[PDB]
This record gives sequence, C-alpha cells and structure tokens, in this order.
Amino acid sequence: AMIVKEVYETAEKIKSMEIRGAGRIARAAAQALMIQAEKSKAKEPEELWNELKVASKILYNTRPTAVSLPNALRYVMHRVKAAYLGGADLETLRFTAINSAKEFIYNSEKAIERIGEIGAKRIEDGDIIMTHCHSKAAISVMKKAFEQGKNIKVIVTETRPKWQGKITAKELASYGIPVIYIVDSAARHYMKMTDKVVMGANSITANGAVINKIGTSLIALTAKEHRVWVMIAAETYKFHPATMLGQLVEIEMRDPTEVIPEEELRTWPKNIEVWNPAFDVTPPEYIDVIITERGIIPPYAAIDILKEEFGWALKYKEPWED
Amino acid sequence: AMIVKEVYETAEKIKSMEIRGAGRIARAAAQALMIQAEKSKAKEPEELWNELKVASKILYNTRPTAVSLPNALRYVMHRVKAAYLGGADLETLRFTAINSAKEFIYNSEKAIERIGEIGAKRIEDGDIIMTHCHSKAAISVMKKAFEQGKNIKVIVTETRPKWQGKITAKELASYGIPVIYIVDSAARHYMKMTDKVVMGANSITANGAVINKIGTSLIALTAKEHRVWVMIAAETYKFHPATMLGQLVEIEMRDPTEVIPEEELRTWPKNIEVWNPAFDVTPPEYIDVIITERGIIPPYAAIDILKEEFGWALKYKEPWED
Amino acid sequence: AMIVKEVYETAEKIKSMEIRGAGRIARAAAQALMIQAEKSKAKEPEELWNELKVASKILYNTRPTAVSLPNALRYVMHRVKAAYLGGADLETLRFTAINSAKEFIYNSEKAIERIGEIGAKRIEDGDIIMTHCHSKAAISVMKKAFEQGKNIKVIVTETRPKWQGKITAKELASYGIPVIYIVDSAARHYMKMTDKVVMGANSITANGAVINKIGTSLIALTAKEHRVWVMIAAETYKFHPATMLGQLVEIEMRDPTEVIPEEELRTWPKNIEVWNPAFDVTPPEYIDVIITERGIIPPYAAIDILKEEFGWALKYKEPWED
Amino acid sequence: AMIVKEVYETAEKIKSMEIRGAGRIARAAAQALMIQAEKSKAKEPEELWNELKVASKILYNTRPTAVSLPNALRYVMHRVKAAYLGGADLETLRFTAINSAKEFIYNSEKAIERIGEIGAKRIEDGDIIMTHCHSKAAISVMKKAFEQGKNIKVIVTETRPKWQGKITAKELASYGIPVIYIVDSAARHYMKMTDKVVMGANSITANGAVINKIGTSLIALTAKEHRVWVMIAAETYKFHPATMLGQLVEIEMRDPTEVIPEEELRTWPKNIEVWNPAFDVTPPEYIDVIITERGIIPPYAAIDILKEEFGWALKYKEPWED
Amino acid sequence: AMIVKEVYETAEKIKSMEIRGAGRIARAAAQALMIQAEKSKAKEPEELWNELKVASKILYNTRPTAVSLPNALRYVMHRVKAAYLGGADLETLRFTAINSAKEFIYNSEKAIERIGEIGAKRIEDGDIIMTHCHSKAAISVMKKAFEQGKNIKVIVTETRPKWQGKITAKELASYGIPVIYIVDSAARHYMKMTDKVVMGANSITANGAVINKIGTSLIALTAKEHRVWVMIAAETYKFHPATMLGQLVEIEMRDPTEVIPEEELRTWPKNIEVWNPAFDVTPPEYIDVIITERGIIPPYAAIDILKEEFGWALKYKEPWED
Amino acid sequence: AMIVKEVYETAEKIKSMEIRGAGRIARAAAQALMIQAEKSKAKEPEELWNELKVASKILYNTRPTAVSLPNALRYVMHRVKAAYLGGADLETLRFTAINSAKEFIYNSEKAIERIGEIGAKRIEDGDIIMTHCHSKAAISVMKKAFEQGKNIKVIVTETRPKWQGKITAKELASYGIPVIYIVDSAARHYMKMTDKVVMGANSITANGAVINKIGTSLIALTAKEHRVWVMIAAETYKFHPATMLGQLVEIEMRDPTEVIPEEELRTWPKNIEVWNPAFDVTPPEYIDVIITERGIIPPYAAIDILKEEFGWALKYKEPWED
Ligand SMILES: O=P(O)(O)OC[C@H]1O[C@H](OP(=O)(O)O)[C@H](O)[C@@H]1O
Ligand SMILES: O=P(O)(O)OC[C@H]1O[C@H](OP(=O)(O)O)[C@H](O)[C@@H]1O
Ligand SMILES: O=P(O)(O)OC[C@H]1O[C@H](OP(=O)(O)O)[C@H](O)[C@@H]1O
Ligand SMILES: O=P(O)(O)OC[C@H]1O[C@H](OP(=O)(O)O)[C@H](O)[C@@H]1O
Ligand SMILES: O=P(O)(O)OC[C@H]1O[C@H](OP(=O)(O)O)[C@H](O)[C@@H]1O
Ligand SMILES: O=P(O)(O)OC[C@H]1O[C@H](OP(=O)(O)O)[C@H](O)[C@@H]1O
Ligand SMILES: [Cl-]
Ligand SMILES: [Cl-]
Ligand SMILES: [Cl-]
Ligand SMILES: [Cl-]
Ligand SMILES: [Cl-]
Ligand SMILES: [Cl-]
Ligand SMILES: [K+]
Ligand SMILES: [K+]
Repeated sequence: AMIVKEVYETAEKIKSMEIRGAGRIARAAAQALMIQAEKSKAKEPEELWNELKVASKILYNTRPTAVSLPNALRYVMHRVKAAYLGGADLETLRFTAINSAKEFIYNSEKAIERIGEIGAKRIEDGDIIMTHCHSKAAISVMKKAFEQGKNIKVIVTETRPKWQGKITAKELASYGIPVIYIVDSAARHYMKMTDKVVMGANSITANGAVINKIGTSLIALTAKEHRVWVMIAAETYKFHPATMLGQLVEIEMRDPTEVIPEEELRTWPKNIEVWNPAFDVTPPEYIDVIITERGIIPPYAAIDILKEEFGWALKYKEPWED
Repeated sequence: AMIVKEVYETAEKIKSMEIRGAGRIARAAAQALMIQAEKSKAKEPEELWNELKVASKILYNTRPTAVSLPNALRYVMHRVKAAYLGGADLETLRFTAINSAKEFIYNSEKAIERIGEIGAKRIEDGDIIMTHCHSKAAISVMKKAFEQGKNIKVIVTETRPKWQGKITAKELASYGIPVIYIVDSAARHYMKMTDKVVMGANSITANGAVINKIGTSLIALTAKEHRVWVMIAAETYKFHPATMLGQLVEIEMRDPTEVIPEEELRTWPKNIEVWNPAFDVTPPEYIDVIITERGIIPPYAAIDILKEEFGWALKYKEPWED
Repeated sequence: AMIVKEVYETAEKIKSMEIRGAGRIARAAAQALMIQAEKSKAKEPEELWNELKVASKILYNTRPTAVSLPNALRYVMHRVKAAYLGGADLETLRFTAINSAKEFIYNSEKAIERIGEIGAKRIEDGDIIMTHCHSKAAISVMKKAFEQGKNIKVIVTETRPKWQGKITAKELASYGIPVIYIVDSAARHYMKMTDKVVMGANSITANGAVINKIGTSLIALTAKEHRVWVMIAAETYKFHPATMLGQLVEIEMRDPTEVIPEEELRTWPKNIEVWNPAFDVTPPEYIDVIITERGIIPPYAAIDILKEEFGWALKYKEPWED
Repeated sequence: AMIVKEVYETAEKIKSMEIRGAGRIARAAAQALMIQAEKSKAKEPEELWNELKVASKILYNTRPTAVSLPNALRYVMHRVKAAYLGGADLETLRFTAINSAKEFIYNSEKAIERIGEIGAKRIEDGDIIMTHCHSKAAISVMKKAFEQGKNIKVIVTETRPKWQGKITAKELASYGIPVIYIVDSAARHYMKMTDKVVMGANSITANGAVINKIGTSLIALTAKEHRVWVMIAAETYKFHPATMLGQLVEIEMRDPTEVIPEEELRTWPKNIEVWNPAFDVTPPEYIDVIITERGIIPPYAAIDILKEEFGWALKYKEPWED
Repeated sequence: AMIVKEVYETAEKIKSMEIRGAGRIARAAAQALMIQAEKSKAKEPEELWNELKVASKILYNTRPTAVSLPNALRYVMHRVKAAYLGGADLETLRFTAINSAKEFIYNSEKAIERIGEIGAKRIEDGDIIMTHCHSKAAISVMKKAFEQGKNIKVIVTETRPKWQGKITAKELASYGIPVIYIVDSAARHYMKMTDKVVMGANSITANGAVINKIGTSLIALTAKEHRVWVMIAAETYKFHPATMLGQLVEIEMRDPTEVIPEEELRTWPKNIEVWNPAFDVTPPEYIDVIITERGIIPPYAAIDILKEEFGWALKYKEPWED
Repeated sequence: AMIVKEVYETAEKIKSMEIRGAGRIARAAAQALMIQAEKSKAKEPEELWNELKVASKILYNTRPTAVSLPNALRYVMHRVKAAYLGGADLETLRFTAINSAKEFIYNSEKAIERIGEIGAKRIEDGDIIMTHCHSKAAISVMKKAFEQGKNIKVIVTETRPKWQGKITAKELASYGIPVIYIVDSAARHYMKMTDKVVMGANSITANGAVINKIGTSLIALTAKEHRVWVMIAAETYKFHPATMLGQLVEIEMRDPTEVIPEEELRTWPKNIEVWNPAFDVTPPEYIDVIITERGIIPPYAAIDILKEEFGWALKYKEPWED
C-alpha cells in the first residue's frame, strides 16, 4: 500500500509527543487520513480503501490510552467504509475521506469553544482554580471566564515527568491570567485556598471514570476531601465506547528516560526500575461534573453520551479492519 | 564574639541544603557548637558563654521548620547555661558544651538505629513499601527489614523539587534492596500494590500532626483511602515543644529557582509566581503509628512525648537568649 | 404597558413572601398571566402580546432562586408566543394564554398529589420522619402515608428566620399527625431516632444538586452521616434547564430584618452585618432519591428529567424576550 | 381451574429452595406456565386463559424478593393476555404461552452467557476475586475469565445459613479454578488481598440499590473501604419495575430452623428469637458497576434500564389479574 | 438548715439562666458558698459543715449538664471536708470555705485569660472564624488574636432558642472586631469561607467528647467535612470525672416556652410537642484540639486531664454527701 | 523435668478450645502453674524453678493470639523468678508460685466484675445491643445493665465457625435477657435498629487496635458507618506489651475441619483450600471506648495502660526463659 510520508510523520510525532493533547492528536490523525486521500495515486476505489485502512492502522498504533484518536479514525472510516461498500467510485470515496476528516476537525474546534462557554459560566469572579497538565479543553474554560471579566487566578501544577504545566503556565499568562506555579506534591497543601479544579480527559469510561494525565486522581481525591468542585472539560469524542462492553482502558507506560535522562539513568544499578505511567484513573465519586459540548453532566451520565452516540458501532468490527 | 569559621560554614551549608535531612542538620548544629567550644580562645566563662549564645543564634536562624535543630541547640545549651549560672569556670563550661554536644550526636545515632529495629518488626516478608523524600529514620526501618531476610521492594517517589528521591533510590539499591522509582504524581496509581508506607518527619506537633517534605500529606491521604498503613519514623527530638502552648509551625518557603532554573525563570512572564513550600502538614487521622526510639505510639500520643521530655522548658526563655 | 393591578399585587406578594413555597408562587404567576389576559383591553394581538411579555418580566423579577416560577411563565409564554408568531388573532391569543395558565395550574396540583402517592410508599409504619421548612410536596407524602394508616410522627424543624416550621407543625397536626417541634440546631441530636428525611426543593440542577430552604444541606449531611434516607419531593418544574449549559443558580439574599427586627437592629453597631441567605445547596451525594410526579429517581437522573422535558428550549431566547 | 401437577411441584420446589437462584427460579416459573399450556385440556380460549392466570398466581406467591420471578411471569402473560384480548382462538393462545415461555428461557440463558463475556473483560490475569452465595451470573464471569487463560483464584464465602457457598466452591473447582473457602466473617480480613468482588442480584431498584443474599451489603461495604471494585452481574430481568413508583422490596424472612436445626431449637429458651432474613440491601454508593447482558452501567443507570424496558407496563394491572 | 438568701437567689438565677455560661455559673456557685460561710451564724464547726453541705446540694440541683458547677463545689468542699474531719474549729472551717472559694474564682479568671493567649496563637491574620453560642473561653481567644493586630472577622451563629449569639455579636463588636451574624441553619453555606471554628464547652468526657450548646455538633460535623479546624476552648474544670467510670452526661431539657412563647404555645394543639435540648454531643473525631489553661491537646488526651487532676476523688463520695 | 498431668491436660484443652475465652485460658494457665507448684516433688528450689519454666513453656505454646495467656504466665513467673534469684528456699519459692497464681485468678475475677459495673452505666433503658462471639467481659456488662432494671435486648451473632454465639444466646437468655439471634452476614442489615455494640478482646495493641474473634472488624466497620457506639470490654491483661516495640500479633489459623467437617472435607477436590483465621484486627478508628477495670479510655490510650503497667518488663527476657 502506497502510504504518504505525512501519515508516517504524523504517527512518529504522536508517538514522540511532539504532537500531544488528546484532542490535538485526534485532529492530527483525521488530517493524516485527509492528506493520504488527497495525495493518493490510487486508480481504483479498492486501492484507495486499502491505503486508508493501512494508514488508519498505522495511526491507531501510536498511543493507546486516549480514545479521541480511534474515535477520529472511526468518524472518517465508518463514512469511508459505508461509501466504498455502497459502490462509490474513486473520486466519491476520495471526497468522502477528505470531507469526513474536515468535519471531524471542524467539530473538534467548535466543541472546545463551546466547552469554554458552558464551563465559564461555572467560574465566578475571584475564583482560584487549580488545573493539571495542559488541556486545551480546560484552558478554553479559564480563558473564557477571564474574557468575561472574572478576575481569576490559576494554580498550575508542573506535571512531571514531561512538564506540560510549563506550557499551561505560559499560555494562561499570555492571555493575562495570573498563575501560581507549584510542584505536583503541593496540590493538597494549596487545596484549602482553591475554589475549583478544572482538568481535562484522555478517555471517559462507561461507569463515569476519567483517565487523564498521571496525578489527576490525586488532585481529584484531595479536592473531594476539601469540598472543592472537580470539573472535567471533555469533548464527546473523549468518551470510550468499548468500555460499554467491559473493555479496560490500557494505561500507556512511556520510556523511563522521560523521568531520569539517559546519561544519568545509565549510571544507575540494575536493581532500580523506573516506572512511568502517563495516566491514571479518577473514579466518578471524585468528579462533580463533566463539561461536554452538549452540556454539563454528572459523570454517571457518561453511559448516556456513549449510548446515544457510539453504542451503534459496537456490533460491527473496526471500520478499518480487513 | 569571636565565632569560628566552622559555625559560619555549617550555617551556610544548612541554608543551602548541602547538609539536609532533619536529624542530620540537628547533629551538624550540635557539632558546630562543639567546635566553637573546642577552639574558643575565651579566658573567662562569661566570654565563652557569650560565644556559644551567638553561635546558637546563628545556627537557629538557618531553616525554621525542622524543630530537630533548635532541640539540638537546646540540649547543649540548657546544660551549658545551667553550668554557667551555677558558676562553672572556663574549662568546666567548655567541657560541658563539648560533652553535651557529643551526647546529642551519639543519642541521635542510637535513636535512628533503634527506630530501625522497632519499625522493621512491622515490615513483613513480601512487603512493598512506599516512601517519600530521603529520611534516614525511614531508611533505617527498611534497611533493617531487608537485613532480617524479608524480601521487600521499595517504591521511591522522586520528591520534587530537590529530587531527594534519587538519593533514596541509590542508597536503598546499594544495600541490595529492589527499588521502583516513580514520580510523585504516580503515588495513588501505585497505592493498590503498596503494603506499607514509611516516611520521616521534620516536626511533630502536640495534636499529633506531622510536618514533613512537601507531598507527604498527599501520600498519607491516599494511603488512608486505600487502607495502607502509614508509619512515620521519627526521633523524639522531632517533636515540637512550642506547639504545646499554641505555636504554629512555620512552613519554609524556598527559592523559586529550585523549581524552575534561573536561566528559564527569567524568561517567564511577570504574572506567573512560583511557590515552593518545602513541607506540608499531615493530620494525625492519616497516620497509623509514629515509631520513636522509645516505641510505637499512636499519633495522638505526641502530646505525651512532649509532656514527659520537653514541657518543663516552656516556663523559661530559650537557653541562648539575653 | 397596560398591566392589570393583579399582576402588580401578585408580584408584591411573591416578593414579600405573603405568597411563598416554590409550587405556589409558580401557580400564582400563571394565575397572574391568566388574569392579564382575561382583563386586557387590547384590540390587536400585538398589544396583548406586549402586555404578556411585560407582565411576565415583572413576575420573573420578584424572587430568583426558585426555577418553578420561570418554568411556569415559560409554560404559558412558549405557547402564547407560538400562537402569536403563527398569526393568531386576538381571541385566539387571549385564550391560549388563559388556557395554558389553567393547564400549568391543574398539572401542578395533580403532580403534588401524585408525589404524595409515590412517596408514601417509601414511608413505613412506625416511621419517624424529619422535615424542614414547609413544602407542599413533602407534606403530600407525609399526609398520604398517614391516610394509609401508617403511624408516623414528624419532627418539624423551626426553620429560621421566617419560621416556616410553624406552618408545617400546625398543618400536619391538623391532619391528626403527631408532631415534634425542634430548633434547627437540634437536627443532629435527633437524627439517631429519625428513620426518614423528607424535604422539598426550589430548584434542582443538572448534576443532581438541590437548592432548598437555608439549612436543608446540614440536615441532609447529618442524615447521610447516620445512614438516614434523604428524600426530596419535587415536581418536574423544579428542575432547572439553564444549569444544563453551566448556569449557576442565584441564592436569594433577603432583608436582614427578617433575622433581627428593625426596632432591635437599628440599635446595633455598624460593625455587625447580618447575612440572610434564603437557600443553600445540597450536593447529590447526600440525596438518596427525588420523588417526582413521574417516579423515583436517583439525584443523578436529574439531567434526564431536564433533557427529556426542557432541553429543546435552550436553543431559543426566553419566550417573553423581544 | 385444572392446574397440572408440574405447576404445583415447581411452586413447592421454589418455596423449599430445592430450585433456587434468582435466574433459575424465573426460568422454572416460565417452564411451569409452558407445561400448563402444553397439557391443558381446555377447549375454549377463556378456559386456558383462566388456567394460566391461576397458575401465574400460584407461581408468584412462592418467594417475594427476587423480581426475576414476576418478570418471567409478566414476559409470558403480557403476550398471552394481548393475544386473548385480541381474540385468539385456543391453539393460538396456547402456542403464544408456550412460545413466549421458550423465549424467556432462551433469552435468560443467552443473557447469562453474555454477562460472562462482558464481565470477564474486567477481570485481569493474577486476579483474586471474592464472591458471595451462588450466582450463575457471577460464575459466568469468573468461568469465562478462567477460560480466557487468566490465572485467577476465587475466594468463596460460605454464605450462611443455607451454605450456598459450598455449591459455588465445588462448581468453580470442577472448572479447574483455584478456590479459597472462608466463613462470611472473614471477608474483611481477606479484602486486602482481594482485587475484585463479583456478586449477583435478586432485585435491583430504581435508585440503583442491589438486593442480594444476606451479607452482600457487608462485603460491598468493606470492598469500598478497601477500594476493591464491586461488580454485580445481573440480567435486565433482575431490575424491579415497581420501585419506579415508590414500592419497597419485601425482604424474605425464612424459617428459623434454617439457622438452628429444629432438634436444637426446640430445646432453647423461649426469650431467644431467631431472625433469618434471606437478603439485604446494598446501596449504590458501594457498587462500581452492574454488568447486564446489554453492557456495563453505573448503578444509577438502573432507572434507565427500567424506563426503557418496563416503565410502559406500570399504567396497567398485572397481566394475571381479574 | 440556716441557708442565707444569697445561696437561694444564686440557685434561682442559675436555674432561670439569668446567670449562664459554664465558667460563670461555676464561679457563682463558689461565690454562693463563700457568702454562706461569711454570713453563717453557726457556733460549732458541725453547724457550718451542715450548712455548706446543704448549700452545695441546693447549688448542684440547679442545672445538670455543665460539670463546671459540681467541679467548683468539689474544689471548695473537698477542702472544707478535710479541714472539718481533721478537727478544725469554727473560724478555721469558715475561712477554709471562704478561701477555697476565692481560689477557684481567681483560678477560673486566670485559666480563661491563659486559654485566650494559647488559642490566639492558632489564629492567623485574615482569619474568618466561626463560633457558636456565647463562650467566654472562645471569646478570650478571639479577643486576644484581635489585640495582637490580626485582622479577623467572626461569624456568629444566632444560637436558638435563647439567642446567645446576640450577646456574642454585641460583645465582639464592642472590642472592635467585625462580626457577621447568621442563623444557625446557615453554618454549612458559610463553612467554605471559614478558616477556623472556635467554640466552648460545658462538659468534656473521658473519651474526648464535647458537650456544648445545642447545635455545636452540626457545626463541628460540617467543619470536619470542609477540613476547617475545630478548636474547643475549655478550662480543666470542664472535664467530667464521673465519665471515667462510665457515667453518661445528662442533657438538660428546658422549658418549651423558650422555643415558642407561652402566649403562642397555649393556642397550639395537644398533638404538637416542643422538645428543647440545651446541649448536644460532639464526638472527638470532629474536634482537632482542646485549648485548656495547660495547653493544646488532642480530644483523646481528655482522659489524661482527668486522670492527672480528678481521678483520685472517684474513690470517695461527693464531699457534700453525708 | 517432672511436669504434672494437669499442666499437660490444661494445655491440651486450651489447644482444643475445650477451655476458651481469653480471660478464662489465662486463669487456667495460672491454675496449671499453681498445681505444678503444689504437687511438685522438687527437693531443691532450682529443680522447682526448672519445672515451672518448662510448664510455663508448655502453656505458652498452646494458642498464640490472646496475650492474656502470656500475661498470666508472666504475672506468676516474674514473681517466681525474682524469688528464686533472691535466694528463696524451696518452700518460699513454692508459695510464691501458688500465691501469685491465686492473685492473678482473683484479680481476673474482680476485673471482669468491675468492667461490668463501669460498662453498665453506658447502657440505657431500651437499648438494643449487638455482640459477637462469647466474651465474659462483654457479658458482664449486659448482665449488670439488666440487673440495674434497664430493659435491654441483645442481638447475638452466631459466630462461625465454632458457633460461640450459641453459648452467648443461651447464657444471656438464662439471665432473663431477651435475645435476637442472627447469622454473622446479617450484622449490617440489623445495625440500623442497634443502639450499641459491646464486644470483647483477645489482644489490644499499642496503637489502639483490637484483635478479637473473626468478624469483629466487620461489625465495628458497619457500626461506625451507622454511628453506633462500639465498646470493647477488656481487662488490662488483654493489652499487648510486645507491640510497644513493634511486634506484630500472630493471627491463629485453626484446623479447616472446624469450617467443613472431616467427612465432607475429605470428599472435596484438592484445588479448594479452606482458610480459618480465628481472629481479625479492628483499627482504633472503629472503636469508641475500651472499658477496662480501671475505667473508660479512648482506644488511643492503650499505650498508657501499657506504659504504666507493662513497659518495665520489656528490657528483660521472658521470665520463663533459661
Ligand atoms: O484534549 P485536551 O483537552 O487538550 O487534553 C486532554 C488530556 O490529554 C493530555 O494527554 P497527553 O499530554 O497527550 O499525554 C493530558 O492528559 C490532557 O489533560
Ligand atoms: O531526619 P531524617 O529522617 O533523615 O529526615 C526527616 C525529614 O527531613 C527532610 O527534610 P529536608 O530534606 O531537610 O528539607 C525530609 O522531609 C525528611 O523526611
Ligand atoms: O413547592 P413546595 O414543595 O411547597 O416548597 C418548596 C420549597 O419552597 C420554599 O421556599 P420559600 O419559602 O418560598 O422560600 C421552601 O424552600 C420549600 O422547601
Ligand atoms: O440468578 P443468579 O445469578 O444465579 O443468582 C442471583 C441471586 O439469587 C440467589 O438467591 P437465593 O439463593 O435464591 O435466595 C442469591 O442471592 C444470588 O446472588
Ligand atoms: O464557660 P463558657 O466558655 O463561658 O461557656 C461554655 C458554654 O456554656 C454555655 O452554656 P449555657 O448558656 O450556660 O447553657 C454555652 O454552651 C457555652 O459554650
Ligand atoms: O475474655 P473474654 O471476655 O471472655 O473473651 C474475649 C475473647 O476471647 C475469645 O476467643 P476464643 O473463643 O478463645 O478464641 C473471643 O474472641 C472473645 O471475644
Ligand atoms: Cl478502565
Ligand atoms: Cl502547625
Ligand atoms: Cl448552582
Ligand atoms: Cl427497597
Ligand atoms: Cl455522654
Ligand atoms: Cl498487629
Ligand atoms: K494496597
Ligand atoms: K485489595
């Protein structure tokens, strides 16, 4: 199959986290399919179909935990597969991939904006907000509250080992928002002064559990301890269909060298193992609301988002499997 | 007063944390007073007394949170003061300073060994133990358990910002103990597999609260959530006399460049502030036992350790005050 | 612009709490619109439409916290607006107003009676029930259980500052129900002897939170503490549509002279402020069920009441807006 | 009515628990109605209808707690009733009873297999699973997990007074699964080593409460204390329609001689009473998921299973009532 | 038998709550014994002894719940009794009564002032403090913190039924302290903004439980809920010796007309009963410290206050008994 | 060493649980030493000393978990050892053993009575009390409350696998106390109607934990859940000195045949293991008071009982070790 360099490059950058953030990697994967379809030299629809299946698989095998990625792939590929199977000729199949890809990307952008608008209404003037990692959905919320003239301040946790909190701090400061920057260990110490916790998600399960950057569950735990609202900002495509039928979400284990750099780590004795999970699981008892582009829900309503929008696909195999 | 160079160097090295760990700095403070008295060229008792008073103030004004330091200074100087007020001559005042200091150091050392023998009886073969920062008292426990032939493994949290966890990981591994190194954020995620948590202390208050390295209270919180025993290995000189009469323990705020290196921080926007608390407060509800060199106590027995060993001094001014 | 005196006097009575209780004020707003329409001297549809809009705004601007009042105005005005926009003539518009009003009013009465029947089934012979304030929906439950022959006693809390508890004590006693009357402060002391807690609601949010008379949340908290069932009796029009898109519910602050009479308060010094919140927020974790005219639900299905009945309307502006 | 012998024998055998387990008795009840219709010597539709009505009452008055039984009877008799009221002739009424019953039995069987496939995805290699009583739905899960090659061990609680745990221990062991048998009292003691708890259900209520074998709520409580996942494997026909409109589930009180054998009890003093509740109530807070043949749900989604499959019948009388 | 009118009128005033507050009523009982002794017309030791015994019984039988009152009578009477039994003459006995009284009175004043000083050290600049009722010991803390220049505000709960909150609001405002006055029901709504809770005590038991004005326990509960410090300010003579040997503390039930004035209550029907408990019980789990004149203790060291100061006396009968 | 048959027989009966109950086995062990000393044919003190050491070891090696046993042995043997070592002749050594044994036995009887008197004061008229196993200390409490004329009723759990609850039921009924008898699984179900939980102890540790019959920890857990007082009735000799220095208490694992009788168990396949722990650990957070013969303490004061009465012996080896 003649896979274009952009598919390989997108995949390499997902894997390396040069491109990162759950929504962003899903957009990048839709983009990569778009580009495969645009540049394809396929002459028959079967051949293009085969390229899009192979590209889809390469992109799926990058990072496991964030379901946004497979959900993007499926959005495009369910539509591509129904067209190929319904007889579409080459150019109709091509357009179906391109246009489906574009709709995913545009829907992602609008969803993040609307999550901002909805979540911002829950932020009040004077609020100290704590956040974790770098989530564009959570940021959209903070950014909009500040645009509305609420004087907020945000406690940003540094978020080891990849330091995504540095991204968040600089970003929020560039909008005019003051930031207090702390190490992850200090989240309980500062939870007394916090009014709200606003974080994002990689995958949300059928029972309401949120899988998000390593340490999220700790911040949620002590927020609950303190009666501080935990709000999770998350697009519908963050919801995980396979968990409706019992599937466990895989937690990505990333290279030990993100924790201890290579040159240091290679001097350490062999009876030290460095373990580097990229996510943890926050149970729904520690989440007050999830803010989707369709509104505020209790986390227990995750199953409804899943039923009404993804359940249908579960009797069928993946729309890229041959 | 003619303060010797070793007093100034010890003070600087406590301040910079080139010498750190609550028991160690307390021994170093006693050791500094020892050297002042050894080397003093005083010829009157009054002169040496005044030197030791000034030295004591220099040493006390280094780091505020660990009461181990003022307790060491008190141990030497209650004895020095009483000899002086009872009319000791120069050589008798001198020997009293030098010998009180050697006593403190020796008792510290024995206390740590003993804490280890006691706490190790609580550790069971097959145990996975989580720790935090680098506490000689907590290490004493684990090391003794390993030497008893218990096949243990220790999960070492990196302990941002100063990375004391690397000291711990390499020290335990060099004793032959298997280590799992993780970031602080991952403590909840790995609390299910943990059997025991063993951590140290800087100060322990009358109501049974434990002031220890930033992040301690989080680890304890989730250990309690998961019913994992929290054990705090701590010498009786970690107990904080002044909290008996209402005093709050100052939490040390250290330099922002410990979090974000100077070269990076100078480039960051002015509306970002970096907060770097060196300690937090773990309430007694999240502590199962305190292991002193006198035995296992519930945390609410802290007031008894204080009543029996320190209460009598509270009537008086500090033994270095004019 | 030509608004009948009945609208003005209903408004004044809602505002002064001469007419109170969330259901009742909602019925009174419908009643007021009904009377504007019956008595209007308008000659074109336009004029009547402008009167109903204006009258609705007046009624809306009385008390903010109970969503029943705007849900009643919406019930009428959606229907009036649709008729008006579909070119309805004057008597068609008038009667759409009158009839819609009557319909809300009759459904309110029936909903309250049906909540009685459903809720009474959870009451058991010998039950001691605690309640708070004076809620017709909670009272419907208690009255029905007693009419079924269950020997219950009701602990009535006095409900400062407006003493609604007195209304409830006398009302329940009038039906032959034995009453125990206590101050609000005594709710914990008597929670051990309580078998069920039954209270009303002013607004219920998308995430399952209940906004009800100041003090409800304390009762619910110690109820949950003691594993006593907390049941909230509430018509579907107590559910709050705007909270689906992030709106916060405003807590009415009423006159401090309801707390300290004017004659006494004028004598007090300026450095005492009296704060008089009329409602508090009870989180869903401390509510076992809501009893609506459609059934028993967990507090987390509030969002399904909203989606199924009100969600459609969030697309559009309030039906009384221009 | 000429009720056949198999109806009476099935009723007696449900009463005595020679046939027990909530799914099994439901199938046996359907199977009894099947045999009544097969063997009936009725010649009018009216006559067979009246037989099936009487049979249904006999079967329903056996054990009250497991709603699986009346749900089975409803499944057959809604269909029988509608055929009769629509003027079915004898053979058409007959086949409708026999075929509705075969459908119920088949769907039950498939539902259990499916619950097993789904729940098994939640079980992980190395898992220690605790169970209670003898639930075919819970066993389906464990058995499928074992057949997937997951090396599991099951802790089986003896389940006094009727000792259903011995049935479970021998059944699991005969599939090749390692078993640890303990007394019910030892469930807390062994909850630290347990990874997962998997139990069945007799009835599940609108608010998400689970009524299952006496002791269930205790096991769930301590599983929650210890953060051990509680999974309730339960077919949709375990969900209890009438709780939607307020009904409480009767807890069956069985004979004291199940606890203390007659030969011993007759010798005991008159001021000792033996209480033998066959079930308790586990609140939804102590349940992580319910595994239905339609998927994993949070317990608060019980109201949705009821709304979508059973709500419509609540308007009508039982389909066996005059 | 010859009891001076001062004893009778002190008793009547204690009983009617014209003299109230646990410390104050204790000082007034001592004062009453002092005056019996100064004014006695007895001529033998025997006669004075019989008067002091009788006068003590009268004073004891006023209000039951605050142990301060019997601890004051014991302070005097142990000393009088020992003197009398060691053959003291008339003026030796008289003066032992008078002097012992004066001594209790002076120590009470000093204890309250010392609690102020110790407790103020836990108050911090900017603190919002919630309190309940009117406790001189809690007020001592708040007043001292303000005198130290800390800018505090105090939330004062009204404390139905006797409105002690009004005494406290006016008193605190008189010292220049800003006050916020709320109904008791509003304590949860305002707990988020509260930094510390500071309340008094009537009796403290061997296990650490605090008996204080009706409603204290609800405040402490939601304080603990919100991780707000709960501090109890209480002299050593609030500790209850008889609870060491299992005694329960009696909860005074006062006249229902304190709740509903007579003029209104006579009009109410017989089937409403008004219950008026003057105190509730706060378990030690919801108290962080007790502040006594001897220091800060965890609530679980109440038993050590008792053993060290009162335990000796449990051997013998009350010193006023025959 | 010439060990009398009574020592061997006492040991056999301890091991078999023909003699059982923590206090009773300690009395029986003191008795066995008494009898060895009375019947000894020793001619020199060294020879008698050697017999008493050997008997002590035989009795120590019966059952591990209840510390009452070693504490009895030590009470006698500390005194025997001080006499042998201080030169006592044969007959003085003999008398020292006999008389020390008698003092232990008499002190045990008085302690149980006094625990009754003290605990009974905490029981109120109308109380429903739940208990577990058969504890003479807990029974003394119930028996005395009933003798005082309190109308109590006791819920007795059957206590698998040895059925000690049958002993308790019959015993309490023989005093006139009504009993409700339940299986252990039903303790949560009936905790709503319970006022108090009163249980005994085998060993109480330095941190306040209570080791008691298997299932105790479960009853305590749900009692705490329900705000039902947990009272532990326990003699000072139930307190475990070695835990002061870190020792873990061994949990006795008894024969599987107590759970499943031999003839049944031998037909079961080898991949079923029966596990039969005789005790569990109840953490001090689930105990409100321990009632000793010296009074009511919080469980956290266990360390005080240990310090003041047993600490002294810990620098020395066991008084029977050679
Ligand atoms: O979609 P948005 O809201 O941007 O991010 C959601 C989440 O994705 C990120 O994962 P990673 O950094 O790619 O591993 C973080 O966990 C973050 O909270
Ligand atoms: O005395 P040891 O047990 O060695 O250590 C006690 C504690 O002192 C250290 O503080 P820092 O590194 O000096 O700030 C850590 O907080 C450690 O837990
Ligand atoms: O609709 P019903 O059940 O009568 O009352 C519901 C609630 O409305 C009342 O508010 P207010 O007295 O009007 O402020 C109380 O808060 C009461 O619980
Ligand atoms: O339907 P399945 O999953 O087999 O069992 C469900 C439940 O029914 C049984 O009740 P009983 O033994 O009939 O009283 C047990 O409580 C079991 O958990
Ligand atoms: O001793 P001080 O600190 O003043 O008061 C202690 C307590 O006594 C008062 O009781 P009451 O008003 O006499 O019933 C209140 O309960 C107050 O908290
Ligand atoms: O000393 P008393 O109060 O009688 O009993 C205390 C405890 O000893 C018993 O152990 P076992 O039955 O010998 O194993 C039970 O666990 C009981 O609660
Ligand atoms: Cl998962
Ligand atoms: Cl502090
Ligand atoms: Cl809100
Ligand atoms: Cl129910
Ligand atoms: Cl009490
Ligand atoms: Cl132990
Ligand atoms: K664990
Ligand atoms: K576990």
